[PDB]
Amino acid sequence: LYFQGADSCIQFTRHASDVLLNLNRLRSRDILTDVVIVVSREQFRAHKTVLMACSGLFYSIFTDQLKCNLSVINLDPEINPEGFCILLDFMYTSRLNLREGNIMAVMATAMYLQMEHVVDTCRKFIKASE
Ligand SMILES: CN(c1ncccc1CNc1nc(Nc2ccc3c(c2)CC(=O)N3)ncc1C(F)(F)F)S(C)(=O)=O
Repeated sequence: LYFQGADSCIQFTRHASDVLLNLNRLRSRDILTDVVIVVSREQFRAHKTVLMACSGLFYSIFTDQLKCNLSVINLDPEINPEGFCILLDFMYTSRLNLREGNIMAVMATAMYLQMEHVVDTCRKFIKASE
């Protein structure tokens, strides 16, 4: 379905989420993935443009004339790979699987990746649990 947008243009309600769904299916099938992110010896295939769109850190890396060419990117090996995996899934789905047992790792990872809305959200949820 569609609706008359605030700019009087036709707007498709599911388009942005459908695009993201299709990009995640591409990732799942390893279609047009152009970077491997390595975290504590675990490898995650992804699309640079998606990473840049969601993360200040990846935005800086991939707009850098030298680093934009890299097909492998290593992160700090103290980063929790599950924390990364949760955030990568968030980038591709809008869904953040936050839990008692993962929230600290997720927040630390989001801080490192410069995903500020996620960091804020983790903070609010930590403060609620005080
Ligand atoms: C429309 N669908 C398809 N038709 C033909 C081929 C593939 C698909 C679905 N899969 C994908 N589809 C796309 N893009 C895409 C494609 C076909 C159209 C559209 C988008 C809009 C459209 O009207 N046809 N991108 C990635 C994938 C995926 F999952 F493989 F990684 S469907 C669900 O099977 O009815």
